[PDB]
Amino acid sequence: ESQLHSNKR
Amino acid sequence: ESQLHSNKR
Ligand SMILES: [Cl-]
Repeated sequence: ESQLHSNKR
Repeated sequence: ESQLHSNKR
């Protein structure tokens, strides 16, 4: 998982 | 799953 996605989630 | 998320995926 990307950091970007982790921040969105 | 949201429709938006389905569409991004
Ligand atoms: Cl997004």
